[PDB]
Amino acid sequence: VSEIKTLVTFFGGTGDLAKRKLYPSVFNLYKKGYLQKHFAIVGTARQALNDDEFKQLVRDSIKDFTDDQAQAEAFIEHFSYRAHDVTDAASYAVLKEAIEEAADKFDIDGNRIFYMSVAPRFFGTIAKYLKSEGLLADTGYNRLMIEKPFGTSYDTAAELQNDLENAFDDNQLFRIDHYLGKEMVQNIAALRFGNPIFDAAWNKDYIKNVQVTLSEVLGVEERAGYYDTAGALLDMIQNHTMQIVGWLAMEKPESFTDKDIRAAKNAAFNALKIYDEAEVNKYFVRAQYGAGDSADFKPYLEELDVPADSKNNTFIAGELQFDLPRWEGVPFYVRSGKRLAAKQTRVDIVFKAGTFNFGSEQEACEAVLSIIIDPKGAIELKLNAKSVEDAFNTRTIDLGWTVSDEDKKNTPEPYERMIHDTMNGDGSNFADWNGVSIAWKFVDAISAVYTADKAPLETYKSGSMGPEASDKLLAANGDAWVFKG
Amino acid sequence: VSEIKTLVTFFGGTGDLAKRKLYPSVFNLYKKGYLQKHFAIVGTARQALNDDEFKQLVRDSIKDFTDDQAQAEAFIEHFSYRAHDVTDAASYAVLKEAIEEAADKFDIDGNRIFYMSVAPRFFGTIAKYLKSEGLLADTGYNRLMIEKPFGTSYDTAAELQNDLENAFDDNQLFRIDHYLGKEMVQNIAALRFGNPIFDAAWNKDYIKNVQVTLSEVLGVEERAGYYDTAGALLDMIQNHTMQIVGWLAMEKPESFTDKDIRAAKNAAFNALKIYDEAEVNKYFVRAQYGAGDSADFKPYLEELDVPADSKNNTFIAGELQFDLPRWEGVPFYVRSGKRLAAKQTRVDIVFKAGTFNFGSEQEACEAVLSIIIDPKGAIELKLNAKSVEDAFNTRTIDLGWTVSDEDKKNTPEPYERMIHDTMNGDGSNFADWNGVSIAWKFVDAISAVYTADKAPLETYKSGSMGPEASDKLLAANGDAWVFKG
Ligand SMILES: O=P(O)(O)OC[C@H]1O[C@@H](O)[C@H](O)[C@@H](O)[C@@H]1O
Ligand SMILES: O=P(O)(O)OC[C@H]1O[C@@H](O)[C@H](O)[C@@H](O)[C@@H]1O
Ligand SMILES: [Ca+2]
Ligand SMILES: [Ca+2]
Repeated sequence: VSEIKTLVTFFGGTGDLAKRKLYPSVFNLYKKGYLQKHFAIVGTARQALNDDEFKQLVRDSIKDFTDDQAQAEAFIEHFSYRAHDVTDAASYAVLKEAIEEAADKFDIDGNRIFYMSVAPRFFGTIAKYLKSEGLLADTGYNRLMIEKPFGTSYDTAAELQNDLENAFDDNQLFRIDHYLGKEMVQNIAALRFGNPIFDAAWNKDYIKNVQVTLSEVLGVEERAGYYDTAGALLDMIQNHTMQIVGWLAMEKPESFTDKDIRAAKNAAFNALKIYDEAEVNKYFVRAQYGAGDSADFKPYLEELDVPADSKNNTFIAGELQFDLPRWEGVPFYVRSGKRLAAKQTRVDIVFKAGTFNFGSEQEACEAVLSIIIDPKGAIELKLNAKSVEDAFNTRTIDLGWTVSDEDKKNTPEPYERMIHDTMNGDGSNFADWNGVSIAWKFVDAISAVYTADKAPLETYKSGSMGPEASDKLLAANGDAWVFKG
Repeated sequence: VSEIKTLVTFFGGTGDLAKRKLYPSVFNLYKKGYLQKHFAIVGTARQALNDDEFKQLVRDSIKDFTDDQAQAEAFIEHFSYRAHDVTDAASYAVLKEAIEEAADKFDIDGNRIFYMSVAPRFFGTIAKYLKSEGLLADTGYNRLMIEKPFGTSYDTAAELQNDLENAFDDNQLFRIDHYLGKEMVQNIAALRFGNPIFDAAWNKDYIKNVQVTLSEVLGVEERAGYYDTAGALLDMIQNHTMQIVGWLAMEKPESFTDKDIRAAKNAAFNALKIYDEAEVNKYFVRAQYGAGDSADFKPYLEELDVPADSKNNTFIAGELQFDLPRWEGVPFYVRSGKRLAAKQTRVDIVFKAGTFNFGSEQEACEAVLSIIIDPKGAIELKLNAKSVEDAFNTRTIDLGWTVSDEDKKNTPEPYERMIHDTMNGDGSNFADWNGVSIAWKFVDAISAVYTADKAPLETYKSGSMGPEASDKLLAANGDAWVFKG
């Protein structure tokens, strides 16, 4: 294929994410013939390590991904390490050395990507010294990959944006969101724009409501310390859920270039309504899991590191409103929580019921287009047909499709897609500042209420699909969650 | 259920159709609790038979449909026979007797259905004497069920219509067409009108072309004598194919009453264009099967009773044009032939390809909605999605649905539907005069050409899906048959 000439620097190169997801993803791009001669990977962290010692760390990361050892050993020759304190300007000179040493050794003309798998407080500092200490390439491109999370509130997000803006341009900033890097999610645009019958129907005159579901069957497990302060609201809703909503709510672009794609998404984001105390209580529902029917499924308050008086949300559900001609009055429902009935990430477009009177007892019901993203990709379409009865009557049938095994292990995991796309300069599957600022303003209004506790905290049994309020929320507009479990 | 009080008279009550399809169908309506006390079945034909002897004929017809013998014996008590010459006015008095004897015995107030399973030349005569010899009920309803065929040309059809019009009103005349009585065919209206996304797309701005396919894998087998003069044109195209096209081409009705349904269909029929010699050659293709790759699959000219110089068509394919705003320029392709690749009766709505440029190598292709009627009902929908590749690209996926076993043997066979519908006065699944006259005018223009041999007779190997001209026909408008075999 066309060789990808690039140099990647991994900050936090000894961390678990680097070992478990980053290196294997890079290794695959080598296996697929993208990365060949002209490429180098410089790892960096606070721990001391020999170039010999680092290579073994990488050798371990890809052990399970290795078929031909000679192939692995060849890939590993492109790796170098350097111990480094990110808060020390003088220490960056050592890092610049390793980077330029690599650029010479493999003959790479610029094209540098800086990945930051470090704690969120080091983001601004690092970005600053890459520019001032001369690490940015004078030729080719310079791109920065910012890990999750990009702020914890609009204010902190804006600060980060400002710090980063001091060394890079917005189009060089690649904010990570693994959900946006999921193959099935990228099908949304193809299904809509690729088929006129759906394209011309993606509006208020055809849709009754839209549903986004990021259901998890796991509890807090071990990340309770950090989670208790974030909750489902900032952990799944603010980031993953809002960005999926962006692909669904967006206007029709003028082209499929990332520039127009974002213009189309931002048009919708700029129309999203921000709620006040009263609206939050009416449109949103927060809850936390209690014990299920199994003693093994203990309540949230009994999890390790969780404070006994915690009013944190392990589940969130609510209605979104877009003040756009296209979505005038159409409800966008979203939900995400832990200890639910099943692991599932899906989108459900509920079309309006037809008004053609068939004279029958059972008249036409609402059609549904479902796009299952996790655990396994699948596309279903519920349509109205005739019942197998004597007197003419209608019923709903489900047409379905599921990814083949050929499709499955041939599909690129999110981290590979993101790294690959950054190397190609394609920001199509990445969130931009405008999208992130709006999502933060949306979530902040809600959090303020919760923080002040001017809204109730519901409860639900571990194993259900949420509290009953979640159902009542939709019933008010005459709707119901498609996925029941 | 609500009891159906009716009296049915079967002309040709000793024939094969009566034994194989008519009586079992009636028996089912008894089994389903529709026919109870107030109903009688008077058989009639030219052969002499005791009421005892006739009952055994019926006892045989339903043998394979009998579970509880006591149930069968109870059904059989409603049957009576009378030998009768249909060309003898004086003989009708004997028939009137049996009918009134039955009306008294089971207490039936009129509601008479007269079924004619006799040779087409007796149709007019019979109808005449039912009125003049006083067999029509003075109360309730009087309906006549005319078997296939209703004429062999427009002229002969019109004559039949005139003769029948002398004793009945058009709405009392139920013309038989078992294809229109097929469960899946009746789904067409539900899929279209029942789902707005399809309803608003059933026009020229969305559809590229429509395909109707009545494929048969059998050859002439034994009915070669009658077939050699009819061909696929009058055997499958004129009747079955045109009526399925009627459900597809029809306008949106003002209600689902049979009156409006027909008004909607007739609106399309009245717009169907009739071809001249030149147009027939361009838009239609006729052919007859030769030997396949198997010696066992002998050519048409080697079939029993087929003349060695026969220029008869065992296969027909062509393009239909409707001069209606709704279908302006949209081609309706139809095909039917013997000795083809597989037994199949389906409809394929080919939607236009989208023009949204994805920047990809493979741009959006045309979506397809397929409704499989025979051998087993199924609904498929080909949509555009994203390919499992690295660079963004589209591909076509097939979403499918198939009738369950629960649905299958629970579904009413065509003859049961037709008889039942006639008892209910529902002409929705029946062709009317306007539809039949147009189909005849359409086919006559074509036959005139063939009869004069001013068009070529193609050939095809037994087992293919037709001659190559069939493909070229669609290629001209940039189309292709969806079903390949
Ligand atoms: O479906 P996936 O990719 O496992 O995503 C779920 C995970 O998404 C991550 O973003 C959250 O931090 C985790 O808490 C969560 O479990
Ligand atoms: O699909 P079906 O109902 O068997 O229909 C096919 C038959 O239809 C009948 O109308 C024709 O006279 C037969 O020649 C033909 O074989
Ligand atoms: Ca409301
Ligand atoms: Ca043409």
